[PDB]
Amino acid sequence: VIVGKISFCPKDVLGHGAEGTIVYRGMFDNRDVAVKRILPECFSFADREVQLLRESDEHPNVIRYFCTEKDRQFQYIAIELCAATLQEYVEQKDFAHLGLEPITLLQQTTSGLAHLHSLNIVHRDLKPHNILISMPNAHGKIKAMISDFGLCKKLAPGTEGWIAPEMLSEENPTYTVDIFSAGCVFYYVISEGSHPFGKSLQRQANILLGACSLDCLHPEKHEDVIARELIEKMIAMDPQKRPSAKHVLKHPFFWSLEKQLQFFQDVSDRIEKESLDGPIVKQLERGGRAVVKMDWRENITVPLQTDLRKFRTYKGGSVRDLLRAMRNKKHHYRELPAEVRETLGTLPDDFVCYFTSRFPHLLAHTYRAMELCSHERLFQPYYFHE
Amino acid sequence: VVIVGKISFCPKDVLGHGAEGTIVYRGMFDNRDVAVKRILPECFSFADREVQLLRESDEHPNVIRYFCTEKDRQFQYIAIELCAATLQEYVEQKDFAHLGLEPITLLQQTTSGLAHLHSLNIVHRDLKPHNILISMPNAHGKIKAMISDFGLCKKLVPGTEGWIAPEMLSEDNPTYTVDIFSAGCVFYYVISEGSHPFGKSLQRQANILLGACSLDCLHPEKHEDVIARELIEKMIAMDPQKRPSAKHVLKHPFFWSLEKQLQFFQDVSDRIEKESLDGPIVKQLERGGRAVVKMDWRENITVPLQTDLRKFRTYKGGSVRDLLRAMRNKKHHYRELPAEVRETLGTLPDDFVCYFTSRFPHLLAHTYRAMELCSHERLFQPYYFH
Ligand SMILES: Nc1ncnc2c1ncn2[C@@H]1O[C@H](COP(=O)(O)OP(=O)(O)O)[C@@H](O)[C@H]1O
Ligand SMILES: Nc1ncnc2c1ncn2[C@@H]1O[C@H](COP(=O)(O)OP(=O)(O)O)[C@@H](O)[C@H]1O
Ligand SMILES: [Mg+2]
Ligand SMILES: [Mg+2]
Repeated sequence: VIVGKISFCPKDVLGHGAEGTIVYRGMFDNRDVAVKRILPECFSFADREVQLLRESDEHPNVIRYFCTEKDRQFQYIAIELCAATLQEYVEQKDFAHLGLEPITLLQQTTSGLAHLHSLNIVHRDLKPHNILISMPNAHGKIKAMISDFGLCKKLAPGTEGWIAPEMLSEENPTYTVDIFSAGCVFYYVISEGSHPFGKSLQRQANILLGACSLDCLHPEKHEDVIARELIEKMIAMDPQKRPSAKHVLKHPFFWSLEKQLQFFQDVSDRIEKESLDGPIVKQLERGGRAVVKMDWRENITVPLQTDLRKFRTYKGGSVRDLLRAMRNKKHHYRELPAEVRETLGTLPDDFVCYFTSRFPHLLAHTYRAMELCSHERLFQPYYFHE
Repeated sequence: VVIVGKISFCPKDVLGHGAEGTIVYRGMFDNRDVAVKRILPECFSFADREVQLLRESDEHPNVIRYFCTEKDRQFQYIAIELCAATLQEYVEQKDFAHLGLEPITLLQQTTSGLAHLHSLNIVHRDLKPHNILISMPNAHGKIKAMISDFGLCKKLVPGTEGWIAPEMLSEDNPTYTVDIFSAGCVFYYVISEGSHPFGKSLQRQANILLGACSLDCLHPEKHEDVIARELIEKMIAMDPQKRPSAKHVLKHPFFWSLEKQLQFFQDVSDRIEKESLDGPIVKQLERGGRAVVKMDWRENITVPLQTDLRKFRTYKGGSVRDLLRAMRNKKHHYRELPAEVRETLGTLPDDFVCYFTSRFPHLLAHTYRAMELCSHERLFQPYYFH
């Protein structure tokens, strides 16, 4: 069959979508593409939205729509032919092979989700199937792409299991609905096949009555704590407390070891200080407590105990002074004894992991609370805020 | 003005939307207006060798009519009796009117059309409020009900979530039993003015897979609600083999008028005078109490009636048989009874039968089930079937 410029194979089916939709493997202009046939009485294409993207800067992780065309009964859309969807990346054998790690994948999808939003474009159907795995491009690498934006069902809403609770109270509505879905996807990737709600049949029902659950995340691991406090922030029943896409990118979830070590450093430099007794210092001491494991001077290694024993100065039941001690030993790292650098460092990876693995809640605890200074220039790398 | 002769239809005149892109319009077949359903061959297949079986035997008043099927390049069309609405609009649309017919005979009709299907060995597989239709005012004004959308097979999972029998999701080939289940849900759906047994939007199919069931609207002391409950909970039975056939449902006391029930009590009594008791049959209707009798039925009857049979006899009081026996006899000479006795009882045969039925809400239920040993017998053919 042909409509020109597409052009697809009658029985070369790629899969089946909702409301009769069907996707084939086709050609355009001479390259290989994917052809999605839609019933105009079911799905309404957003020309004014696809137009905005076309005329703005192109994003690596937001798929392209080469062109659209129609016949008597259908509307056709030519879309980059991808290898598979996120569901095959998560649930399938030893995949291929992969190419990108889960975390970078999450980041890419988020960047794209922030790109749409920057143009006032709500996907309102983000899910494992609308996140595509590109084909091995050139060097053999592979990245991920959001698709199926611009399409919107009618009647004369997204996919069950990834719909935001407010959607079902009653008509668009806002970007905050994409974040919820993203939140669910974040967990899906990390848990490697699990949904937070979580079994398909009663999934959307659990969403409505807030029946969350994040088992696969350990309550006392640094990595899992960071992720949990984010995912749950994103799947918040209350749309008002869900982070924007830009905020998610600025989350410690995506920070490297050296950046984690930098935030710890800046915070110390930031709190030295005022009353304690001070709106700020109180906040990071409010959680206390068990973050420090009662007394941090007791849970740090032996050689380090001897070193900072010379002062004085460092409370031990205080979070702030733990931060102060880390800064101190970071800055003076080169001047320390050989036995101290031999358990501490090296910098920056091993060093930060040294306090990170003994105090799982430290980073998380500090990031929250320190939001009081998110409007400050020093913390722009860490918060964004808008 | 689209034409696929013999079938014609004008788009824009859309009546509804179905699954997998299915569309329904107003149209014409011969000279009369029909409904046109346009299905995608990739989503729904039609069962011709079934719709013809119907064609052979004479039309059933309560089964929809299929006038003709034809195809074009890209679709498959079907012409059906243009009805007015679905069972949903009947129930949920408060201020519907007239409502022409009565809800219980609505349920009767539906079960009949159903029994007609199963006699031809046709399994519906998708019974629900959207597949039970309300015809338009026929001539004078009378309204009837019709089952529709039989002979439609979904191409990959039959039916609709929230009306599918449990044995069809464990998978490891449907029979008539699956329809009874759906009917059972619909029955309750109509009786309770729009509630579901399982029983709310999103999680009613999950609750079906674990055996939930909650018929809160049915009062355990109301004689009416007790009969409805015995039947309704036997239709939605988790075990299919414990669900009645469509024909059994028709013979059920749930449809019996007042005077027919009285004739059934009278029939039951006349039939047991008697074996011993000491008697297979009599032992049966005595088994369940006692509890049905309320320990002593002579104690739960009106005052002037106690006086009348205080000196008799004979009238055990802890006996079900003798409870029926006293009703029969007070009828067999109701004509001669005093004044204050005929008053508290009659008039016949309606208020008379309610006198005993409201004071013993498990009497009819208990008897009808205990007296099933004579299902085949010719006295009890108006009542049983088997
Ligand atoms: N651009 C594409 N490249 C390759 N496969 C695709 C593409 N778009 C869709 N598909 C395949 O077609 C299937 C149906 O897509 P769609 O009609 O959007 O429904 P859904 O995404 O809800 O499954 C998807 O599961 C996917 O595997
Ligand atoms: N013969 C008919 N007359 C009038 N309306 C109809 C008829 N058949 C179907 N419809 C309408 O079309 C809608 C969609 O029907 P269908 O595509 O079979 O899906 P479903 O039966 O699950 O709703 C129904 O809700 C019904 O209101
Ligand atoms: Mg897709
Ligand atoms: Mg219908």
